[PDB]
Amino acid sequence: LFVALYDFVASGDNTLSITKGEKLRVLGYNHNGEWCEAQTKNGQGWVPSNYITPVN
Amino acid sequence: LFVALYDFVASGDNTLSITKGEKLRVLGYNHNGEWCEAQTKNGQGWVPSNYITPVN
Repeated sequence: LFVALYDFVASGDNTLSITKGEKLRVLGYNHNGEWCEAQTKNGQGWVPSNYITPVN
Repeated sequence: LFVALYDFVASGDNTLSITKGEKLRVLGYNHNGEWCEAQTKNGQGWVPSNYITPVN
């Protein structure tokens, strides 16, 4: 699993909204490593790389 | 709860060892905010502030 460290409000680039301490599962990156495609109990989308942690 | 983002090997200052993705409970800080006094399934001690996350 992965957990959210900060809140992210979805803007453009079909992003996803995420709240702190949230459980998400990472499916892959974007190349330069700046965005992750994730799934939560709410859906699937791009979230910033430094907002989540591979720990947990 | 709190979760560990990186591994910390206990040195001096009666620190505690912690592994990534670990669950710990914070009891208080040290003042300048650089160290946290925590408890895990292994014990209790000082760990660096930026090594853990209040999320989870």
